[PDB]
Amino acid sequence: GSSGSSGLKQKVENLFNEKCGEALGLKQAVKVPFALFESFPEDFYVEGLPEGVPFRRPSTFGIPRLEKILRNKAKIKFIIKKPEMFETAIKESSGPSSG
Repeated sequence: GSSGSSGLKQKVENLFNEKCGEALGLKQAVKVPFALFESFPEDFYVEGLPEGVPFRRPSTFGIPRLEKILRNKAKIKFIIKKPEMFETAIKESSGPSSG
């Protein structure tokens, strides 16, 4: 046996995705446009995150570090300064609804 976490990763996954959508004021999940945060960090960023726990991908953190996040899944918050730039993402995304 050599792999590591599994569910947590997924769990934290939806977490972010969700928060994202919620950030825009949606009731669904929206692929976290990390890029937007990577290209425009001085506009988009997640807050509430735990100490020594950045808003990086969940497909890297540890088993504990993963929980550390979830633990504060209510404290975590997404700050969107330029939501008009997110529409593209929300538009790009297809999900279970090809429109």
